[PDB]
Amino acid sequence: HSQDLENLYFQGSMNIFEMLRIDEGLRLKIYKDTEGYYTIGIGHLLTKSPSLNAAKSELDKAIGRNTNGVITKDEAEKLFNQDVDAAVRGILRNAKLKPVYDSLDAVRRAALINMVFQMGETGVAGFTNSLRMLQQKRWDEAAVNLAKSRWYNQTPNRTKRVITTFRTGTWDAYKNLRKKLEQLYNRYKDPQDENKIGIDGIQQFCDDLALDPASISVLIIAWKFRAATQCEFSKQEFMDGMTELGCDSIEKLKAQIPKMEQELKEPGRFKDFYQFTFNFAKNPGQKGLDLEMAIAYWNLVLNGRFKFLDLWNKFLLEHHKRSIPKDTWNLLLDFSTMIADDMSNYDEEGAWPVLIDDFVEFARPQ
Ligand SMILES: C[C@@H](O)O[C@H]1CN(Cc2ccccc2)CC[C@@H]1NC(=O)Nc1cccc(C(F)(F)F)c1
Repeated sequence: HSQDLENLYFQGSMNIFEMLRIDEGLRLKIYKDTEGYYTIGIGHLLTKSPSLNAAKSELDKAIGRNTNGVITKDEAEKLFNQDVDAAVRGILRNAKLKPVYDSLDAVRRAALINMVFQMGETGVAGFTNSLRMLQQKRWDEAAVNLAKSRWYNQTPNRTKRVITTFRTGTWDAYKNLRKKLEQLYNRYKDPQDENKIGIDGIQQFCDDLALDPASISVLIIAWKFRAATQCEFSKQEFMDGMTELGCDSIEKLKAQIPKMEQELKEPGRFKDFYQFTFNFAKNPGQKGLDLEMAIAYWNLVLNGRFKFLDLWNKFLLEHHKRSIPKDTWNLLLDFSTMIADDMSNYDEEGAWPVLIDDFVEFARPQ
């Protein structure tokens, strides 16, 4: 089969896919990109349809099996290699890029392809002088010139690695990045399970970031790392998150935290964070969230936002209810958003959870 990765075994193990895995990141489950479109792998758009089922159909078609929206790294590489072939075809039809591309060795061609993936042909073609320097093998001068650009300002850590690749014609920047992340991960990993960071390592990570593990900032970090569960931090989560956040050190991650916090002010992002909290907090083996844990996280995330939070605590402390289902968790935010200061506009026919109907009856008097 034409796309089999065995057909590439004569290449080096480092390649354009591994390069973009470091610079852009790899996602193995369907997700919505910036513009809200279903995507997988390394930036592989599946469809503009709002239908997840449509996206899954395209994915199942491309992979040759029932993926249910989840793929392996090798499958992502096959999709990516198709995308690279198309990008190279475009480069080769581009009168300004073709001569540069043709002149470069394989490693530096990967650096040029990386640029095209990030900014498109027009963007890359605008680097007239730097492209000429590359064609003339004036590597140090090209590197100096590229570092002066807006590209460098937009993504300095990625751009520095791509520039190093042009300067040296080696994969050194990527080997170094990988080692730095491995060595940092190793500071936190569970000594009995190299696949995750346990409670002790999470505490150490918080200590290194000078944050209280019970702070909202630490939950915000977990949200940005798309962490599955509060009780562990997987190697994959750690690597994907450091990649997505453009950080290869604790100092860089620390500097990123206020930027993460600011995102909560953008449209829909607090809701996304609030909904994330339920799955993160709950025991993986349970469908619902134990009431006591729900109360603790509600107090962390809603204090100062939900004007009836103290009354909600009073109500629940009387309650028996063992646990909270996802829909009830989600709808409390909607309730908080719509409710009048005196609860006078509650719609009992709005199909709110019974828990919220009961709360309104309890609270109105107070
Ligand atoms: C594991 C221990 O050191 O700290 C915890 C105490 N918890 C305190 C708390 C309980 C209930 C409500 C609010 C706060 C919050 C979760 C917190 N655990 C936690 O942050 N886990 C975590 C899991 C994956 C990823 C990350 C993160 F990326 F580092 F943020 C953290």
